Amino acid sequence: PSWPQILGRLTDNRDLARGQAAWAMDQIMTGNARPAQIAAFAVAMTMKAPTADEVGELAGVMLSHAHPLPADTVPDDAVDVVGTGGDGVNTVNLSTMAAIVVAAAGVPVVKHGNRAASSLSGGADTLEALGVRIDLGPDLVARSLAEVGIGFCFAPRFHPSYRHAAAVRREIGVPTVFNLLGPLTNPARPRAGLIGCAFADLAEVMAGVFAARRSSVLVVHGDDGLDELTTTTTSTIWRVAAGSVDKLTFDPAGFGFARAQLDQLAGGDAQANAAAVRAVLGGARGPVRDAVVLNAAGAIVAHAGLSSRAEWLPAWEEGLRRASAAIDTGAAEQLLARWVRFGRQI
Amino acid sequence: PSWPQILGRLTDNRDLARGQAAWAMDQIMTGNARPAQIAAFAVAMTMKAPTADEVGELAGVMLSHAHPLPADTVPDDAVDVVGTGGDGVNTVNLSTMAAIVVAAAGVPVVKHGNRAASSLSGGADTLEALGVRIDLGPDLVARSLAEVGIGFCFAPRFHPSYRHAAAVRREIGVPTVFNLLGPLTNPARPRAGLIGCAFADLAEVMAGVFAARRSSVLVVHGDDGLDELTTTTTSTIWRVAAGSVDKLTFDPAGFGFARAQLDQLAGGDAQANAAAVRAVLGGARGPVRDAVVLNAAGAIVAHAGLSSRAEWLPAWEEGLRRASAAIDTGAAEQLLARWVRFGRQILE
Ligand SMILES: O=P(O)(O)OC[C@H]1O[C@H](OP(=O)(O)OP(=O)(O)O)[C@H](O)[C@@H]1O
Ligand SMILES: O=P(O)(O)OC[C@H]1O[C@H](OP(=O)(O)OP(=O)(O)O)[C@H](O)[C@@H]1O
Ligand SMILES: COc1ccc(C(=O)CC(=O)C(F)(F)F)cc1
Ligand SMILES: COc1ccc(C(=O)CC(=O)C(F)(F)F)cc1
Ligand SMILES: [Mg+2]
Ligand SMILES: [Mg+2]
Ligand SMILES: [Mg+2]
Ligand SMILES: [Mg+2]
Repeated sequence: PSWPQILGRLTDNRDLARGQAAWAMDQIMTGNARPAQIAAFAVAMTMKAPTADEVGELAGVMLSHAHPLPADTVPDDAVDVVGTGGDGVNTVNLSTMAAIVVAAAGVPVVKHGNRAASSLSGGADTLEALGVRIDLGPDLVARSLAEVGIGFCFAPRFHPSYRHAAAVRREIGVPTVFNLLGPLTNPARPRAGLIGCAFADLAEVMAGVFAARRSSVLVVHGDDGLDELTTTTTSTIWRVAAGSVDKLTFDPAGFGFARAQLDQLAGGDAQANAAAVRAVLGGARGPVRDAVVLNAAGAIVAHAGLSSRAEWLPAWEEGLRRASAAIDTGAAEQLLARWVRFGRQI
Repeated sequence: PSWPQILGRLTDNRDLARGQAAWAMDQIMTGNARPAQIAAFAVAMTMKAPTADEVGELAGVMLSHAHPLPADTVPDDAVDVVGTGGDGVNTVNLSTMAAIVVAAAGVPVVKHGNRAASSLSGGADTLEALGVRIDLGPDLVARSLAEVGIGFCFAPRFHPSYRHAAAVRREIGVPTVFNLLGPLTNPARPRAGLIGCAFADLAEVMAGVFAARRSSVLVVHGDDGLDELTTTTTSTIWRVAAGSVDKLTFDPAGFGFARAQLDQLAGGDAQANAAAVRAVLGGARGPVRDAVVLNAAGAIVAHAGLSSRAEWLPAWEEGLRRASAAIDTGAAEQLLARWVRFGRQILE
């Protein structure tokens, strides 16, 4: 294997041979690729159209270099709630808010997240502005999870060897195959998740990667472009369980949700998005609560897919009830306060 | 204009807006593009599939940073004989040999060239092995052209500001749109040329670049992969004249050339390729001479097209006779000797 062979195959629009993506990703993670090579590869793979097998190789090699959490500190039913970002739409931090509501509903949450890449405020930025400790290592993440029912893996802390790819990603700006990797490389490896994909074409690919794992996942793409379950129109959901994928069109109007407009979900800077978290957790009704409740239910539905005691619709109805109740009973607000407390208590 | 905007347009499979390729190239030439940006751009522009307008912006910006030759030192009717390289075939240096023969036939040649990127021996490497000085600046290329009838612009000498692009090219290894730029960027700007393209899909784009310039050019791709007119089979010629392009299949059998095989055109290291130049110019008959003659004729035809009007077949017959005579009179062998002599005079 070599760069000329691999890049030549991609620029020729051919799928890679098994092991080539892994070789490439290992060169990148070991600091052995020149920046030009990283970029050539990220771009060529994007334009060829990565397959699930290739992305699984990239994510899998990327995980082999991640700091793991300690043994037996992640419950087998932990859920993640996270997206690719890059939806260009600059919303309030839907995934982050859903994650808190889900945790407050009794579901263990280990969230992967990062600073904003192109928006004004990303999940980690908002959390930080809320006073949640984002900079914790493996041991303290595990303690957060055990003591608060929620943990945050700050991607730059857990994936230090990814620094070369991350710098190239930043230098080129254009979204690539690398943009898929964050959501696929949660260092705690939870088995469930609600995973948002901004890129209509690549969500099936992400589902394919989850399919090869023992996962229960909803890969979601709003039909308006959100890497979240949207309230402005239908969403496409790739349901992943038992090694297979069930693609479906999801309409929240079936659950009595009013259609929103994108600008009603718009956010601002970190302090502004932190303010929107406090509003929603405090009971404020309206389009943002609706989106949060919708996505939190999505996460609960994925969790339920693990110990599969329920069908699609009933699971949605119970997820929605649990997500609403976690807010209305103050449980989400209480859980955030406890999370901040835990962080201040070292 | 930004990288995110330009790269995002390309990854979306869209042709660029006018001026965007020029912005990227200026970033590249001024030292302002990061290696990662250069490579992303090269690759994205390649996989999207460049247009002549885009490659023309790239080349025009590149030319603007190049060292020019001093004024009124390049003849109105100079020709170039050069290809993209990258045919992966490792032949004897066909362009270099044809350039010598063309000049010996009385056509001023200002040749753009470079070392091997992928071959064992490039044009420049072989010229060096023959004792030709490849490292001259504008003033001396210009003198060489006046006194010998041929001059050689060593790409690295004339395009110093391309060093970031060139380092990226070497690092990534795979052909991109950058591989088209050398031939489109001769710093003497001859208005005619026989330009070889190893990439069948990009030959048309090179042709359209020359057409916008109103150059008289044959852009050629041997149907066997050669960035030269071939003797093993037919060639595709994009004929550039009066600002328009014609695609043609060309068959040398129609002039009485017999089908050669590729390994008959095989070369080796600089010294072996130098020995093959010497053999051809000494009059040795055979497969290498046939290909040198065919290619020299092609450039002579391109050169004749600098005016109007004539047509095709007679111009080829005349080109072929002219190229044959240049050798058999001893003129091509003598020209290389003068060229070598001129280089040796520099020291004084
Ligand atoms: O700047 P962007 O590329 O458009 O992405 C914005 C955020 O979305 C992703 O995380 P996450 O899904 O956790 O954030 P969320 O809470 O805002 O949904 C990503 O890690 C960013 O934090
Ligand atoms: O290493 P490669 O990518 O295969 O390219 C071989 C040669 O072709 C180009 O020049 P030119 O057409 O003058 O050389 P030639 O005399 O060998 O044809 C290039 O500048 C190299 O000298
Ligand atoms: C300083 O070194 C680093 C800087 C940034 C990052 C990331 O940004 C990780 C990331 O996106 C992931 F996809 F989630 F893993 C990692 C290391
Ligand atoms: C060290 O500085 C340099 C080294 C190499 C080169 C080239 O290689 C030029 C080239 O191909 C061109 F496209 F014809 F211009 C340029 C500058
Ligand atoms: Mg999100
Ligand atoms: Mg979002
Ligand atoms: Mg050549
Ligand atoms: Mg050649």
